Amino acid sequence: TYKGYLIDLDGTIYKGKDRIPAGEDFVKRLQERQLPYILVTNNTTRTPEMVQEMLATSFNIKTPLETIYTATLATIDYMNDMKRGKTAYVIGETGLKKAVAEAGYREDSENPAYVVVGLDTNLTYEKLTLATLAIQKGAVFIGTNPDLNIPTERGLLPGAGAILFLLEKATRVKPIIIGKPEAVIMNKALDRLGVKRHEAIMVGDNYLTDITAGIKNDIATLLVTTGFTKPEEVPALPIQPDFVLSSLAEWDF
Amino acid sequence: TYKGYLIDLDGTIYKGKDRIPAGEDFVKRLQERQLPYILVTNNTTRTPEMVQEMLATSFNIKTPLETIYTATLATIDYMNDMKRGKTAYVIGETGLKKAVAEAGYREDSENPAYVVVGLDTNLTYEKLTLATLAIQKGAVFIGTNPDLNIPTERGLLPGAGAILFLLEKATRVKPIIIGKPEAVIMNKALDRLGVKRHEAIMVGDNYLTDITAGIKNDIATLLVTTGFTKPEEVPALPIQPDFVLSSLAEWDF
Amino acid sequence: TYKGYLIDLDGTIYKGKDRIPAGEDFVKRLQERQLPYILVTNNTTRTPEMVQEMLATSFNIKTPLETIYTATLATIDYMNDMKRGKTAYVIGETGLKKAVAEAGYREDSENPAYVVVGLDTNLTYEKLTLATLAIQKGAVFIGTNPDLNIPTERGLLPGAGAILFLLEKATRVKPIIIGKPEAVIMNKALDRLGVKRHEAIMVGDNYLTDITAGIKNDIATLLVTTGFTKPEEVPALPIQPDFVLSSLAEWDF
Amino acid sequence: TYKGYLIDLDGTIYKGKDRIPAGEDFVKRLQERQLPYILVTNNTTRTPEMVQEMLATSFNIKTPLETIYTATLATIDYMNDMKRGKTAYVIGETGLKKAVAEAGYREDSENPAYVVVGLDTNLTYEKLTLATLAIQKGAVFIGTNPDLNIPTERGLLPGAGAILFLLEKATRVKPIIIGKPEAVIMNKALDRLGVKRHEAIMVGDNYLTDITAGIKNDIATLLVTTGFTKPEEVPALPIQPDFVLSSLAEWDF
Repeated sequence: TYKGYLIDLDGTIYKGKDRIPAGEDFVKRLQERQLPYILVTNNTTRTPEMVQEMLATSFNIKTPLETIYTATLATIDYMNDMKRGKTAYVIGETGLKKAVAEAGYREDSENPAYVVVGLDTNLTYEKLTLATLAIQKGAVFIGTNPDLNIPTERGLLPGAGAILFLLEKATRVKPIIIGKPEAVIMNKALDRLGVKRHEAIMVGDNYLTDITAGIKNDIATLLVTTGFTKPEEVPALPIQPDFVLSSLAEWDF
Repeated sequence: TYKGYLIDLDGTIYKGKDRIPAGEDFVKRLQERQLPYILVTNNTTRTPEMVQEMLATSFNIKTPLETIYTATLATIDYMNDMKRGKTAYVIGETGLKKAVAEAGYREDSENPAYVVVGLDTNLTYEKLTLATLAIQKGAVFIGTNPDLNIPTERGLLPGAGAILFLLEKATRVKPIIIGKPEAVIMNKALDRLGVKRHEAIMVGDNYLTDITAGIKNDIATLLVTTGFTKPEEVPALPIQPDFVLSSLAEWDF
Repeated sequence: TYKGYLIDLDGTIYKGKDRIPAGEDFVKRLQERQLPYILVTNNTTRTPEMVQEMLATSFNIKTPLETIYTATLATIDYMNDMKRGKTAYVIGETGLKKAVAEAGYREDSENPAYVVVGLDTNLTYEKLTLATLAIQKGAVFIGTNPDLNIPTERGLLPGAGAILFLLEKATRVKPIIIGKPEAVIMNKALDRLGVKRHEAIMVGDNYLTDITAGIKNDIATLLVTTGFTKPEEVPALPIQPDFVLSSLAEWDF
Repeated sequence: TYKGYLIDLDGTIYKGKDRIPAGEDFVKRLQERQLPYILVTNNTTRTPEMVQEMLATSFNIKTPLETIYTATLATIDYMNDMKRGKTAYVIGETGLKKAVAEAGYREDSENPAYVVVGLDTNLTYEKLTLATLAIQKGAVFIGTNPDLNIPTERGLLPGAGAILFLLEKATRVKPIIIGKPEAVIMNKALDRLGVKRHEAIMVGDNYLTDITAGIKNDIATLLVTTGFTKPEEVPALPIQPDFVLSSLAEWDF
């Protein structure tokens, strides 16, 4: 019997601008059984509030603010835990840069204690240079998420992970990456879930980001053939998830 | 105030055949304060009993059997957690192969549910072939530890990580690695420690295996300039440990 | 107008134990026009003589011994060119070890000037250890071919490239690799061809080993959908070969 | 007896704004013996003319324009050799973009036949996106040089190779890289040199870019402890160059 649920957002409880009624129902059912759950996303542009509002406004999902855990939150928690200088140079969208500054880390492009990098659609050589120099001086190099690509209406564009690799190559230092499928975001989400590791299960549509997040961190997994990972691709997966479903509606608590 | 201690064995509380009185004293002091602690090692050849006996016989350290957590134990716990077939093909020393079989996984070189690989000083092409074929058929590919080398009286020889890479290249599947600095061994050790993540601290002499284990998994770190990582090398480290000491004797609980 | 032809053996002018009449005819046609050509193979087990005999006995192809250029020959030529000690430690089949010794490099497992590695179906940890130690001491690390796998009647087994990666990881030194698609074998084959680079063309069935060999080394390419690379896979290739044919019979000199 | 000389520019015959009289003399001596030589640089910002003028104006070196071979020239030669569409999307300084357009490849950011990438100190996400999309559609992905860093008065900044890796990760296609130490620039430089491979020798100050260029491509090497690779670092080199000198003045033709 699973006591807690970790759930991916986009691709699982909705897809793009389109919704997935089974997904919305899944959350409602969880709320009805009063089963704890946390929505985990690698998105670093929208704040928890924005995410909460989007869910209620566009997908009939009304969930407490505390159930929304993003890579931005995980990154700040990690920064607070490691406790090094209260300065950071951040590469990313305005939202991420704002969240970090408001969390107490003022922007310092010269000798920051931390260099945090997420997707920045306004990336410039100068920003990369600033980060490279700071990392070389000893700043703690952190990546918000490893995704090599970001799927947009325009196509498969460069993701945070691609930018991170550029910096890794230029500085020779491997960034500590927070988001799925890495350990930190999963550990913290698990912590908020308030359940023991073997009592939780990660629910998602993306094999590489969600299911691997489970397998790699010793957490049970439920893969829904909706979203990214197509149903025909499952037989070829290197490691089968613990459960595979075509719709969350098939899940029985 | 740190409430629990994760501690590396070789290089920290002793070195090679030589001992480190400060290290032995560190454990004794922990025992006196009744502070929980777990000795974590990536070694897969000696059983917990063997390790316990070695400590008492050669280094005046008498510690309960439950305080000794190895990569072998972590690997078996993981195998038990994932719960797939009770079969496995194992590459490693007789000790590792025995522990896995006795844990309930009979050797099956044809269609094992798991393929477990650790250091095997008797590695042969045939064993690699057996593992490769099994992995290709869908077996869950697990590595006991990532170390690229194993330091012996003969010199820096090929470690489990080097063998793992051969297999990764041959099968195109990345192994889930259990030992330090990866998540699973640290999560389980933390679990046995019985303390919250932010209340623990990882103590070691090796920056890459012990300190990185802390940083990567959001656990405080204490680096002792004894062992592997020389004291002159510390200024150049990409991420400074939370604490650096020349001797464990300098530590004040 | 192409003046010289570099041609892959297995998969192009024959496949496995099965033959390809169009392939055999291709060579015969070349001989008739008196167009220079060199057969290039990454195989390190059969000597040029063995290869020559196999061609005549099993595939009606009678070609001069000098038209057969293997990775073994290329490797020895390279060793002779670099001119370092006349000693080498070799990992591979008896044929390769013999060819190197007969080329003037006596086996020295302690301080060889060169460490040469090709596929060895009798690979052992001891041999890997011998190679690792020798490389660490400064021996020039050479790989006969990069192939990650070797297709056998038993299936896709570990190739020379997989063994090479194990050593690369264990020693931290990248091996200089001779065979296709690397530069050395192509440069030397081109040299024996007696034609200028832009006047030659590489003919093969394997995109990764033969066509990439051309593209990477600025040599025209002719891909035959026979062998390894299936015809449906061609549209997805990252770089299209200069020419694509379903049969060599379609080629017009 | 060496009949031809391939020589690195910066770090060898001068360093930064500072000059190296021994270097300048080396070229003059070559000119006196009428020994053929080609100056090879991975720099893609200055045209051959600019390079020629700089040498004469700032370092008393007057050399024919044809003796200056850059990665830009090598890249264009390669593009002309492969002969695919006369369109290309280029990421780099204005100089590189201009040279490619003037070589007959008009800028097409939608469906270019080639996507060429060199260092661009004005890199933007949009340019990376344009390149990523084009590569995905089948454009031939070319990198001017592999250098992970570019040393500037500001420090060790991101080089062309770092940008190339971002793109490789985002598209999953490995770029064919032209500059040192890869094969194409060396083959073409050798061609202009007008000598046989074993009769030439690569002279440089950088082990990774110049000496490796020799070793990897079977060309003799002369390492001058001036520039990048410090003299104390030589004993630890994985492969010793054929010759090591503290000053070019020590060289005897």
